[PDB]
Amino acid sequence: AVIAFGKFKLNLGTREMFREDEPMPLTSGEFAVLKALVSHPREPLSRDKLMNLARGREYSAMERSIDVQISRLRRMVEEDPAHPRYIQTVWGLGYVFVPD
Repeated sequence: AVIAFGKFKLNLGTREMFREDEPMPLTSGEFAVLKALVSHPREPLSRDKLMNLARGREYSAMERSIDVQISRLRRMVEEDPAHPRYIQTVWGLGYVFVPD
């Protein structure tokens, strides 16, 4: 129901997210990208696959370029974006959500 990783708790249904229980906002583009990643734990997703999975009934997949959304999301959930733990890169493939 609520995805939990690190100090985060994410509710895919309501789009509510918390950092150590303090409410944090997810723009449509961040949410669309985070949801795709989080709902496919350990499945590396190409940028194309991400873009396709991010599409919703609202303006989201077209908000920003995948890499930038990824960069933005890493700034929000990683202790060190340069060495991400949750939103990782799979060389020659794309990106992957690693749970825990």
